[PDB]
Amino acid sequence: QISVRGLAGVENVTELKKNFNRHLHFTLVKDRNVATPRDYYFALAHTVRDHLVGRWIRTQQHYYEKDPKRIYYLSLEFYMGRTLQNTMVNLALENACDEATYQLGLDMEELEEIEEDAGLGNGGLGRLAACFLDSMATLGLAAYGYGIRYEFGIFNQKICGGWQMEEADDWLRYGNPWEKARPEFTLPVHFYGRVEHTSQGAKWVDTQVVLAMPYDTPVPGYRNNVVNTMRLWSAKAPNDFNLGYIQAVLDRNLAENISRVLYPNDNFFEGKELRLKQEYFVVAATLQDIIRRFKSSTNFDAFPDKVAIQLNDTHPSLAIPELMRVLVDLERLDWDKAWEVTVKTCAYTNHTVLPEALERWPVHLLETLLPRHLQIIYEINQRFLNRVAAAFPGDVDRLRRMSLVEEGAVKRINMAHLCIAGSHAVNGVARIHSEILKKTIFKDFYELEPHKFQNKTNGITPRRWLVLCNPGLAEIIAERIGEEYISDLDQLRKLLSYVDDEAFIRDVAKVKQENKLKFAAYLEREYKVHINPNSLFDVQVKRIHEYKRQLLNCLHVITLYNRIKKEPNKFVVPRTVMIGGKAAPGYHMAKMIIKLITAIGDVVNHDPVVGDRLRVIFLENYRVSLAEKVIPAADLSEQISTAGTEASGTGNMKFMLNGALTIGTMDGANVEMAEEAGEENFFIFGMRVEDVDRLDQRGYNAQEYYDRIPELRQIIEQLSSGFFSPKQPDLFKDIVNMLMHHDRFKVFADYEEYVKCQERVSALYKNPREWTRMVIRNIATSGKFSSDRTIAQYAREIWGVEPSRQRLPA
Amino acid sequence: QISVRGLAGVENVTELKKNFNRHLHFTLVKDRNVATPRDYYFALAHTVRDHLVGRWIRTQQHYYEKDPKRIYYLSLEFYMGRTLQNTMVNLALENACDEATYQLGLDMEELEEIEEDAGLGNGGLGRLAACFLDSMATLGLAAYGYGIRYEFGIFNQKICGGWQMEEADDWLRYGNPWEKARPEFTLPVHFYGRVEHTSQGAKWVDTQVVLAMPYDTPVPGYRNNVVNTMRLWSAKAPNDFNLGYIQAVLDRNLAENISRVLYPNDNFFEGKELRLKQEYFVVAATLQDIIRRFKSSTNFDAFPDKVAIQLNDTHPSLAIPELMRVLVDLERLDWDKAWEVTVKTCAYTNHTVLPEALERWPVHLLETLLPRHLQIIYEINQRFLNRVAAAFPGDVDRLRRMSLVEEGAVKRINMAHLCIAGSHAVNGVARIHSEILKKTIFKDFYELEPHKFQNKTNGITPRRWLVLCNPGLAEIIAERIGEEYISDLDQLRKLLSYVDDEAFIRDVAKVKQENKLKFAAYLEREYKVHINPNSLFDVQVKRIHEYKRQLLNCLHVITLYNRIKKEPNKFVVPRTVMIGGKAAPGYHMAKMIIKLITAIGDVVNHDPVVGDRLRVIFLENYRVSLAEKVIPAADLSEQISTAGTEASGTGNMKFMLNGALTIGTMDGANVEMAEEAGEENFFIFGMRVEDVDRLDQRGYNAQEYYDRIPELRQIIEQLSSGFFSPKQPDLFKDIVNMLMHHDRFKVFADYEEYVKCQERVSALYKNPREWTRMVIRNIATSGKFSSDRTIAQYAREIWGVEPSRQRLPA
Ligand SMILES: Cc1ccc(-c2nnc([C@@H]3O[C@H](CO)[C@@H](O)[C@H](O)[C@H]3O)[nH]2)cc1
Ligand SMILES: Cc1ccc(-c2nnc([C@@H]3O[C@H](CO)[C@@H](O)[C@H](O)[C@H]3O)[nH]2)cc1
Ligand SMILES: *Cc1c(COP(=O)(O)O)cnc(C)c1O
Ligand SMILES: *Cc1c(COP(=O)(O)O)cnc(C)c1O
Repeated sequence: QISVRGLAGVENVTELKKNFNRHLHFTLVKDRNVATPRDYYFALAHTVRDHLVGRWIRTQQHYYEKDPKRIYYLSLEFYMGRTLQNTMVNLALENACDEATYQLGLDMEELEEIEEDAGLGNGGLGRLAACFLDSMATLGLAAYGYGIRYEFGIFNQKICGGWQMEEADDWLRYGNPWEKARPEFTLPVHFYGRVEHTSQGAKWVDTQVVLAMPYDTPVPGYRNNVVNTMRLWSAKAPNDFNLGYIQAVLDRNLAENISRVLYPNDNFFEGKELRLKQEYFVVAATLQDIIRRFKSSTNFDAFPDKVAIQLNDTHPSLAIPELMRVLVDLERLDWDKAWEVTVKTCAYTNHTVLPEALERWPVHLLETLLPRHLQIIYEINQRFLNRVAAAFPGDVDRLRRMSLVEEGAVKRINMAHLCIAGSHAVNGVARIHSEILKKTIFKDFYELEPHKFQNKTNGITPRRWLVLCNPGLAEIIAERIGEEYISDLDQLRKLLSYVDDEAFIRDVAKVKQENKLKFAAYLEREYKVHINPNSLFDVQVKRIHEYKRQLLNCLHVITLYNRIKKEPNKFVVPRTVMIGGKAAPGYHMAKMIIKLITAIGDVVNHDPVVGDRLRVIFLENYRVSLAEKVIPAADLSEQISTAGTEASGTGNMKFMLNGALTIGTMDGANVEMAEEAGEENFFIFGMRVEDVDRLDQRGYNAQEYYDRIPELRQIIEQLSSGFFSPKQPDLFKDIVNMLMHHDRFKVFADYEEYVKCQERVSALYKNPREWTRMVIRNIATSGKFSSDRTIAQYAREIWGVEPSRQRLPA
Repeated sequence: QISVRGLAGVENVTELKKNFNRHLHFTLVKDRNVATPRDYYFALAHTVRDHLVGRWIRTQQHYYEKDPKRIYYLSLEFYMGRTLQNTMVNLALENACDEATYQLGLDMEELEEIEEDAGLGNGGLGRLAACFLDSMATLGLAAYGYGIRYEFGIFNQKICGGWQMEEADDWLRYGNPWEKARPEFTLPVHFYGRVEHTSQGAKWVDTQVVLAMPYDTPVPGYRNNVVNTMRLWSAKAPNDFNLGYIQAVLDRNLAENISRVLYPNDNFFEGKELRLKQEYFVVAATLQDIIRRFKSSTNFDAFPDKVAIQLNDTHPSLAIPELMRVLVDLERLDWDKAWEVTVKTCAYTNHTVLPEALERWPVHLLETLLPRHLQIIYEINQRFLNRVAAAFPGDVDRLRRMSLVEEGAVKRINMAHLCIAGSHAVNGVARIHSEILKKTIFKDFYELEPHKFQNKTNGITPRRWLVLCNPGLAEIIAERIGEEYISDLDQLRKLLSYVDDEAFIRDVAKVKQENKLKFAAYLEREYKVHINPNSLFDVQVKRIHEYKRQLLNCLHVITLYNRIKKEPNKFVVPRTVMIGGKAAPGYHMAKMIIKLITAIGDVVNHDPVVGDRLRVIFLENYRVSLAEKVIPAADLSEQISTAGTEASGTGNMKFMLNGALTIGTMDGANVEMAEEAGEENFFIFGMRVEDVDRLDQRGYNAQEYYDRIPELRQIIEQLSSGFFSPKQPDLFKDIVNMLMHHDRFKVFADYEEYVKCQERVSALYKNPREWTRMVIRNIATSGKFSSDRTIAQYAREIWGVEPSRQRLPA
């Protein structure tokens, strides 16, 4: 069909067809007369999986022989989404499979919709790890992703009566064909116990043992025959566990609960024991695997030459004292030498400055669960603070501020401080964020060790986020500039020479229009909702949080509604406003925001005077597979966090690559996106970080904005009075109270500038040709935001390895 | 190599080799350089499994087209053991696989030892169900075995300091290649709730739902291309289960615990709620499956013509009121018509008369868990007792005795009475047992409905229990009489014409000798124990219970030891006494018996005066795979239960087929074995059932035997005084106290006759030729004890279907 999807050679199509029939018979144990679409999906998945196997074995053999430096990316979250299409894309099998399935009387697109997302993450941090794995494989790095195989990933969201309800995501119910259990490489992990001091060192004894069983998932690079591994650990009880008899066997669940469920908080710290166990479990199993592989190449001097460990935020921070434990207590290295090895091996990436997100563990939890680790952390702290004292003599407040141990009501360990002390590099995830780290939260550490601090601006993989989800756009681009841009996204700059080309302008607009029709159709089929495909598709999809300011969007929507009601017969550019995202189950304000959005829709969508000039839709169960559908369909990307709060953002980048214009604040990577595209090609509004600081210094008073802006006052009066909740007039009181008296994110402060900027958006949308030309300028300058660029920078500047675009032999 | 193992054709061997290599690469994702024996086992298992698939699909298609009467065998236990060799035997692939693996440089016998037993049973009842499945497939019956897929089967037994310790049997750790999950056929099962009475019938509402997910295992018949199904249900929570958030997901274990673990009691009733849930779970899921299949052929008149349900003891007895519930409450049949259908569909097999084994459920448990079922049971009881009253007017004690409801401190439902009332046939499992049922425990029911009561003497499958475990014996038999006896065991009678053939006599003795050498070698390798292969191998393997009288064996062993110590320089026939079996974890006396056996061994095995004339070995972790090793090696089979207590026995039959002579009481099937072989060819001793009754009538006084038998007094004094436990002199006080004052099984009463009979055994063993001739007379008359004979009788006399030995097309 289309060029970028690869060849459909007769030999290949014939072989795919016979292997499909083989799997259906021998693997699935079905005949064609009772097979369902799900059986057909599994037969295709097994057929494609067979093509990974040789490449996977050969890749891992190659690393064993060549013994390159290995990169270990430790994360509690890997938000992978679906695997079938991605695998076909990376192996150049998409057109062949399309042809094979077509000849068997099947629609491959229909079979793709059957696959469950692997939802082992909350949002941006989890999805970054997934893009990173794809880029590391594409760049030929000997890289391993290590995490937890949660039985239940991020919950499925249902909306009932306008409220979020949660259902367990039983993603493994039908089996996962992509993973391979490796019970033979099961490893013990220790908990509780006590420390004994002998003649020759400390000993951690009387521990409870939990087994870590690995499951391996292949990670194919783009057309280079490299297949790397993601290893996810599952918790198992030992067979003598608790060993009346029946109860002892039933109580195995206590141990196995460690890997049962993903904590569903985004940018929030919940200090529960089960979470700490998850964090140690992944670290302790992973480090034994790392050391085993290193010894199977005694002299730990060379450890940092053969191993890099990248900590995805502080969640795997226990890697630092665990590595020290192993080197000191088990390998009998002296402390100073062990510490040198540890620092040179470990690197830390920070993803947030929100105080409520930072991990600060109560000492009493660590004392009980991980008594030897607490001792090591204390020793690290004392040696570190001795260095601070020598560098800044007499500065006793600096000593208190920089300590790993926080004093107070309850004593806590600051895990970010631990990571900085024990890592040779510390990075933020966008230039403004990395600057914020050095100026504010980590200022003291930057002054002590300036060389540690780096920036690595985030990116997204153009395989999943262009070729897979938007083949139409990929195709019209390839027609002009060839296919090389898929693994070298900077080549999109060549498209600037087509900004005045009438044919290209038409094709870009046509692709968007087709994406919008397809999405409007998806809406009707799967959710019985009617939308106008000629309206401007105004989209804010991301987790629900106060800092992301879905509420500011809500205020604009009500403003548009009120302006229509005021002048019904005046023309306005029609909009479909789509907002989606999950709220953490315990986050009350986030749950109220969802209810407000559906409540606004109930009024707006049924007002006859509005007609189809304004629709407000809440997109249910936002997840990676839904992102792949809605992002190609969007016209306007809402990236409206308070300046200084969104560390980078990555949805922003996905929208830019897929032909939406952006309305946003100068926050996170939005700053760098506007710099790349030109500020004239971006809808920038609102306070900058410096303006937020100024307001905080004199004191934010929301009442002032209410008093001076009549359109804003009207909205608050509607909310308070029950306009959007007739049967429960006080339903939104908590929201109004927050906005008026304790809004940490200054929603009212950016309201006027936001509304004005939205008017400029609508004015440009009325001129299709100039809108499309601005889109082309965005797509053309999106190259910097490839995760291939990001990973090349980590490789060269942190890990000390050179990427390679060279193919392994098939 | 040997004839009965089938052909090793060049084409077949070539194809097996390439499929082995394919699975190793594509299925296991290994290369030969890092593969272990376990990987090789799995590659072979997948290769053999592929050969089942076509036959399985075609068999099930055939039943759909022909629509024969279907047989549903419901059991809480299926003790399957290993599957690889059995599958090769039944498909005629053993020699070909042996050759294929040999050419790849592998020893197939070594790979077979890697497979885990599927231990989903306790002992004889569970293993009967497994033999029955094999026979039903071999006889071409459209039969389905339905049970529970326990995550943990019967515990692994370790002996530590002479005591039993239990370890969980994590049999699924490495995967089960033989099962196929069928998540698409998941069905709901209801618990708790309450009954609502409407205008049109009762309604069971406000229930908790647990899902039943089926896993299907193929059951191949012997060389007939029939592959039937065993469907085992696994418990899953619904996705809105309990749906703060984290705890709700963790609490899914409450529902999933239903299928977690097999209750490890043999011939004992433990009235716990979890057990009742297991019993209802299997019944409720199974019956929906049965009805679905029946409707996919409205008129339930024909239900009993298309369906037979066989209840394996009372464990699945809730099938009776569940079928009534479905027909009355959901299909809206009138009561009388529903009852007619139910009675004609259901049949009940009793396996025990021990009072402590009979299921009598507290009414309060049923009231809470299964309130509609309790109502139906009450209604059944009232209608039944109205019939009893009409047949036996004025006999009010009969009404109390026959009631399904037992009055007392706690009200209970007698499940055996429920099964008799609701079944058209009731059978025992050996002639003497079936007579006991009619004379004692079920006398009142026999008087009301004599036509219901039948006998079906148990049997064992000669595939597993001769061809698989004793290929040497199978081969020398086949040389004389051909191969047809493997599916028509009565042909072994032809061997009587060889009882004076010197060549056959020599070959039978040689095969036994080779089996003994191989077992003696296994002992040394896996357990570091030294045994003399020229000694008489005296074996008692079976679950540990008072009624099986391992204690009587112990008394004989100590008698032999004491006689040697008394006259050290007198010749005695050397013996190796082997006792093995598991004790239920809560059964204190059974645990003490194990300790006594190991304690006797500690003394006897280390006395220099004894030398190698007497060894006592406790065989650890007795299970199906160990039975397959020890039974072919035995010379003497100990079948010494108190007359009237062992309903049938099936180990007895296994020993007879494999060339051991039997020392036993006239109990269970021992009676019929002696009748078949001739009493002169059996070592019969002890009280008959009538003698036990006589003793009970005048009162069993153990002191009398102690006073009159000096050899017995000496043993009791040794036990009491600490001879067998020097550091803990009173260790065996509970055992001595039981023997002297409350022995329900009359160990002392049979002691003298037992010792005398053992002397006759030893005298015959001194004459190898006559010993072997008696063995040939046993093997030759073992045909009746094929489970093919048993199943043909169930088919004709209970289920109303004709067996077929005709092959389906390959
Ligand atoms: C439990 C927990 C889960 C997630 C997080 C978390 N902290 N920052 C993020 C997000 O990380 C993305 C990738 O760099 C960023 O693009 C985004 O700006 C962050 O808010 N997530 C923090 C705690
Ligand atoms: C929980 C439970 C488990 C097993 C039993 C049970 N009742 N009889 C048996 C045994 O069933 C075999 C097969 O017919 C018989 O050969 C044997 O004689 C019985 O003791 N097991 C009873 C309860
Ligand atoms: C990219 C992505 C995110 C991150 O979106 P932001 O707007 O950067 O918060 C979250 N969830 C999903 C499913 C994504 O694909
Ligand atoms: C046959 C068998 C039994 C039954 O033995 P009995 O002597 O009849 O009690 C028990 N366990 C196993 C493993 C068996 O193979």
